[PDB]
This record gives sequence, structure tokens and C-alpha cells, in this order.
Amino acid sequence: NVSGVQGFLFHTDGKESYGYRAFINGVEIGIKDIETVQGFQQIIPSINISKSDVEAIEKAMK
Amino acid sequence: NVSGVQGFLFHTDGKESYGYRAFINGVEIGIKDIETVQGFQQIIPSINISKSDVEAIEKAMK
Amino acid sequence: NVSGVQGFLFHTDGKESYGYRAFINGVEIGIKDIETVQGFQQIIPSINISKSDVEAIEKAMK
Amino acid sequence: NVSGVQGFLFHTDGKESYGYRAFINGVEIGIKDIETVQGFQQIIPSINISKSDVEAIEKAMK
Amino acid sequence: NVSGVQGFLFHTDGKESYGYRAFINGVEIGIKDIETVQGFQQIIPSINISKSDVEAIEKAMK
Amino acid sequence: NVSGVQGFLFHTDGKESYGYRAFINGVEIGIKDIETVQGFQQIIPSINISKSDVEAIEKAMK
Amino acid sequence: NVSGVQGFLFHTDGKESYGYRAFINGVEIGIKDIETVQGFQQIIPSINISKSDVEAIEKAMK
Amino acid sequence: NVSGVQGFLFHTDGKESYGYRAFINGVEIGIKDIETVQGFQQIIPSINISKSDVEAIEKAMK
Repeated sequence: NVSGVQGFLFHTDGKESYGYRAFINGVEIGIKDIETVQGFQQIIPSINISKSDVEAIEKAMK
Repeated sequence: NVSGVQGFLFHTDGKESYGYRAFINGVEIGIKDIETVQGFQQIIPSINISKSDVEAIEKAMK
Repeated sequence: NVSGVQGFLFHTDGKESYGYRAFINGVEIGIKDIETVQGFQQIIPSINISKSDVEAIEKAMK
Repeated sequence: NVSGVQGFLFHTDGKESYGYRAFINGVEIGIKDIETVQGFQQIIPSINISKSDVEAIEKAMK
Repeated sequence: NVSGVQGFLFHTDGKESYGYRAFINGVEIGIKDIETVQGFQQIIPSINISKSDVEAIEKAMK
Repeated sequence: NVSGVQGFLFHTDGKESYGYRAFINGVEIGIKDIETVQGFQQIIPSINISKSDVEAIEKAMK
Repeated sequence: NVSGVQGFLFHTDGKESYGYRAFINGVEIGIKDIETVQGFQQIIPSINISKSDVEAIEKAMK
Repeated sequence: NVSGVQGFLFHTDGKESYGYRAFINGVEIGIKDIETVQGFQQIIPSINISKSDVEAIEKAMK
């Protein structure tokens, strides 16, 4: 890993979308633009997380 | 490495399910939705642990 | 290693079986169910240790 | 590893360019010349970040 | 890496055996049973050390 | 990396050449001889940096 | 490296042999038996060092 | 990794030789004999550095 970035993008394909978010070096952020999603997808994984599970993930990525 | 996540998903296929759980960076969580299970299966392993063995694993992961 | 687990399963195929055990991040545990053995075999090695040698291994894995 | 540089180049292809920027060993810089962009592209990744998302990434990389 | 064990087995094939010994995470132990030798041979190397050379190796591994 | 050296050579192919320079374990040096450039090219990357960008790179490689 | 040993065997093929020696985790030792040389050759490199250079190497491996 | 040696050999092929030198675990040494040069070439890189550039490299490796 040469990027200096550890984390992942997350979104849900279920009923109540929250858009795309990411953990970037242990900091959670919202992503506003699809360009940015595509850019980060070059260096970090992009996974699915249900809206109901986001809270628990945040606890673990705290 | 790049995901910023070390850990694993665990469940039992035995007669009394406890659903899916995970250790994520040393923190134990419940996972509510199968979307989230499949998301995390892209970046961390997913193993079987019997209901009777969860206690010892929880203690070892302390 | 993405699991956050270092260690191994151990058992003997000799006269006085002690079932399966494991070292998980330097903590020794008994394993009650074969499901759990199979699960851990996905992420950590599974080796043979004679009953007579368990005591010495415990000293080294202390 | 061998370069002594962890980080990435970022730019947007959107309507209002901010040129190329980089995080180099946790320090954010502007890059003035495309020669330098192509030089750094030999050793670190180069991704797209929208203008609207730069703020959050800057905060996360703090 | 994943085993949580760094070290090696040692023995001599010379005229006076000292059996099998091991350094396991910096701790020297005797191994009593060949089952255990073969178990550990799945995860750590197994080398020859003459009886006359064991002393110096023990000191170096201090 | 077995060399004990992290860094890179840099030069520009643009108007105002500054010759070859390098960062070697976070220390910037001028290189006087092409032999030395060729030698370091065996163990560290060699990239292009415009004269106008050298100042900003020095800030990040400080 | 799973052995827990870093170093090398050394000998000279020149006029004034000093037998085989080794650095084992920064400790210099003489090796008395060829069996031991063969054993260590399974886990660490074996190189040539002239008798005249041993003193300088010892300084660096101190 | 396994050798316990990080560094490199250096020499010039220019008109005034300084022989072979090495940085071995951050310590600069002279090498007297070509046997030793070839021994170390099995485990660490060997590069060219002009006589005029040795000073700057020595300072950088401080």
C-alpha cells in the first residue's frame, strides 16, 4: 500500500439509501460526487453495508 | 491491509442460530443484514463457530 | 493476514486424546464442536501435538 | 516502499479545475507542472476527487 | 506469520542424539514425541545442529 | 528493500535544468556525476520533477 | 521469515581459513561441525568473507 | 530480511578508485578483498558511486 490511505467506501442497495460514505484512516466522511467514488475505488475497497448496520460499523471503525 | 479492517465474521449453521457476528479491529459486533455480511465477506474471512464455542473465542479475542 | 488471529489448532492422534484445542492470540482454549474446528481451519493452521508435549508448548505459547 | 513516499495525486475533471494536488507523507501540496504529475505517477497513485469532496478528504487526511 | 510461532526444530543425526528440541518464540523446549515434531514441521523449519554446536546456538538465541 | 535506502532521484527535462538531485532517507543531495545517477537507479526510482515544483516537494520530504 | 533467526554463515576459501562462523541475531559464533553448517544453510544465507575483512564486518554486525 | 543485513556496496569505475566500501546496518566500512565483495553481492545490492559524490551519500546515510 503506497497510497497512505486505509479504509473503504460503503453504500446500501436496499430501501433507505444513505448515498456513498467512506472510512479514510479511521475518519468517516460523506461523499458528494460520483467522480470521487470512482477515484477512491482505485485505491480502497468498495463494499455494501445496510443502513441498519452502519451504527455498529462506526463503533468498530472509531 | 488496505481496508483498515482486521477481523472475521462468524456464525453457526447449528440448530440455534445466533445470526452473524464479527470481530472488527478487536471490537465484537452483531451484523443485522445479509447485505452487510456479503459486503464484509469481500474484505475479511467468514468462518463457522458453534454457539457453545463463542464464549471461549470472545475471551481469547479480549 | 487479514483475520486478526494468530495461532493454531492442535490435537493428538495417539492413545490419550484431549480433543481439539487452540492457541488464539496467545490464549489457549478448548474447542467443543467440530464445526468450530472446521471454521478455524479456514484461517489458522491445524497441527498434531502429542499429549506429553502439550505442557512444554503451553510454556512457549505463554 | 522504496521511494520513501506514501500518498496520492488528486484532481477533478469537473467544470471548475483545482489543478493537481497531492498528499505526500501526510503533507498536502499543490503541483504546478504536468511533468511533475507524470513523475509522481510512476511511484504513487493518481485519483479523481471532485472539488466539493476535497474538504472532507483534507480533514480525513489530518 | 499466521501461526503465531517463530522458531525452529533442531536435532543431530550424529552418534549421540539429544532428541528433538525447538526454539518457539524465543523459548527453548524439548519435544518428546515424533507426532509433535511432524506437527511443528508443518509450520516451522526443522534443521540439524550437532551436539557440540548446541551451546553456542543456545547463547545466540538468548 | 534490502538496500537501507528510501527515496528517489529527480531531474527536469524542461527549460531550466537543475541537474540530478535525490532524496536519500529524507536528506536532499545534489548528484555531481552520471555514474552516481546510474548507480542509484539500480536501487531507487528515478522521476521527473519540474524546477517550479522542487520547493513544494522539499516541504513534503522534510 | 518464520525461523526467528536473522544472519548468515561465513567462511573464506582463501589462504588462512578460519573455518565456518555465523552471525545469529547479532551474535557471532564459531561453528564446530559441518552438520551444523548444513542445517543453518536451510534457513540463513551462506557467504564468503576474507579473513582480512572479518574485523570490519564484526564492527557492522555489533 | 533473513540475512540481518540492510545496505549496499559502492565503488567507482572512474580514474581514481577508492576500492569497495559498504554501508552495513547504517555503518560505513571498507572492504579489502574481492572475495568479500562477491560474498556480500549474494545478499545486498552493489552500486556505483563516483568519488566526488561519496561525501554527500555519507552525510545522507548519517
